[PDB]
Amino acid sequence: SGFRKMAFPSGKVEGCMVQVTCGTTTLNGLWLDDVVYCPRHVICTSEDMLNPNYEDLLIRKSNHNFLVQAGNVQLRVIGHSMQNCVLKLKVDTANPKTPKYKFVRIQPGQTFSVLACYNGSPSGVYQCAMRPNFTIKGSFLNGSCGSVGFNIDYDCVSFCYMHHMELPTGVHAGTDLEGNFYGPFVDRQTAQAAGTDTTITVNVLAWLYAAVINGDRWFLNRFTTTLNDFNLVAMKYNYEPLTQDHVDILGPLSAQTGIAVLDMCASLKELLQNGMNGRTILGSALLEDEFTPFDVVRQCSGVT
Amino acid sequence: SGFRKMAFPSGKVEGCMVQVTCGTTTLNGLWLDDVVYCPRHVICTSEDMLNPNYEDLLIRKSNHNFLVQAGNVQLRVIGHSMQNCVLKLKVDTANPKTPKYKFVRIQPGQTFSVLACYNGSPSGVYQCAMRPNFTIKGSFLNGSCGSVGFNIDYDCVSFCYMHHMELPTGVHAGTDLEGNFYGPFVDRQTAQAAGTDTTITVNVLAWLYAAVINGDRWFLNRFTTTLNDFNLVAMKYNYEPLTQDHVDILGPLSAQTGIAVLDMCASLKELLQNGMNGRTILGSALLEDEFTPFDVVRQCSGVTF
Ligand SMILES: C=CC(=O)O[C@H](CC)C(=O)NCCc1c[nH]c2ccccc12
Repeated sequence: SGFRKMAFPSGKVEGCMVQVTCGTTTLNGLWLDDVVYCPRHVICTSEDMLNPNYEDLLIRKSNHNFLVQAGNVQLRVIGHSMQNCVLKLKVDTANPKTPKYKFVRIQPGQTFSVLACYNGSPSGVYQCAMRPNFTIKGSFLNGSCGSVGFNIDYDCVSFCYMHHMELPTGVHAGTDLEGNFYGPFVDRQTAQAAGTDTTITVNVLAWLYAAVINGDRWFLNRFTTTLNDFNLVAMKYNYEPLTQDHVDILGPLSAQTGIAVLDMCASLKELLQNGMNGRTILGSALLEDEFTPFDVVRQCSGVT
Repeated sequence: SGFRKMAFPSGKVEGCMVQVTCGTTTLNGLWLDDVVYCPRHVICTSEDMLNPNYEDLLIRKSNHNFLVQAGNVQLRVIGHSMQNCVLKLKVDTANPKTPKYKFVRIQPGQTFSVLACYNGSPSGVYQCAMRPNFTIKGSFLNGSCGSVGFNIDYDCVSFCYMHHMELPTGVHAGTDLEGNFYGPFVDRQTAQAAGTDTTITVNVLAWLYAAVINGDRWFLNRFTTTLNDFNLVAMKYNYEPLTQDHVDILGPLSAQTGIAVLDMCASLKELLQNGMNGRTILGSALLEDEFTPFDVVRQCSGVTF
């Protein structure tokens, strides 16, 4: 029993964290084989922040203006490329603690663990979702830049996010490990707008199934609903559209509880109409959208 | 910026997790130097668990009825003692990945990270607190027994909890690593239930400070109070008393926001009576008591391990 926002064991990633310094600027880098990936804004001074020309800033740097530091050891830089918004420093030593890994670009709604770090030193680990507006609600102070997000699946670490910057709202923006930003953001200190955020409908439905599996049926009712009629009520609450794809995905969790997806859509409709009236579901006084169908299947037993 | 239930990096502990099997029973063990610590109920079958005599059950076992497994490698058991409710298997090989560590008994209200494991394999990590009723709200399925709780302080892992068993109300009971149970529970298949739980007053105050630091100020008011007046309101809502010591502990967070503790106690007083009137604090409808003052200070400073 029990349900808890559970991050992956941070061990395989801690072994890849390094410190990258460029003049006075210092943030975190990921060290995999002989390469160190980090946000390219390491090469910006306080003046360059507003309208930086990265190619011009970078053609002015040699390898020896990049101090990579793996704990106590200094690492020797022997090459520097730039891919999109990440700097790729080549180093003389391949990371002995390189895990089995791939790079993946996740979609909005999907969850990852974050390993928050300061000076190539890990401080904490927590679970996040890519919001529909492409931001993440993270915990990140100054120096946390280049902290990475990841899933682990069978000893294979899937790096999906690198932290670049905080927005005036207090939410967080970053790139995939190929340096392509998530959302319409750029590594510039120009005012950029955090798009209007929605609740991830499919993740709430999964988390209701999770409550049924942990022995709570109190929120259910005898109604059904057409996919369309739900979405028309859903969107009135700033809930993301539910697609036929979201429905197919929830099939396994519907089957294991014998509550068809659109019955569960009705339970939610009513939950939105009413609130909780002093009850809680899985320990929460509002509806949690940061648990995916996959997440629920893993954490929750086959026994209902 | 931002605030998150944040656990310690699990890597130093991941290196210590192993699989302990005794006949058909299998749960998780902690491997530090040449010793493997695990719940002693590994030596019990489902029949024995009704009223087990552990000293008699254990005098029946030789070292060769204990299969310790560090990933693929088999560890050879060369000695077995007991200590309270933990079994201590001695092994032929000292764990090369043994971190700097102590064993410590935490108080109710204080927090630790848990590394959930199934078959000596770590699956996930989360933060929880020792509740006042000595239970913990964890996520544990069958085979998660011997999963450990810990804090990290600089390089030093402080192991504080070992998972033994789940209770009727779906909360969790366990020992410190010296095998002394937290709360009035026994390692036995019997009728045991969690006492009436209280909300950890000092941790809620800390988490309100955390909200003020992250911009949420709507709950503040110009009104103050005295410890005693508040404690009468606390006790009414199944909230733990607030002591002069809890107040001194909140000193740093009061100073950094210039909201004296009893000002903040007034905000809470009112929050308890009059509701949150729709609004949320740090994206929560309820008042969160599973963040300590230390926890708050650390996350809003950024100190590393
Ligand atoms: C690593 C800092 C972090 O994650 O958080 C801080 C405070 C929350 C922050 O505000 N980040 C902005 C860093 C940044 C954005 N664009 C830039 C262009 C040049 C140099 C720096 C930047």
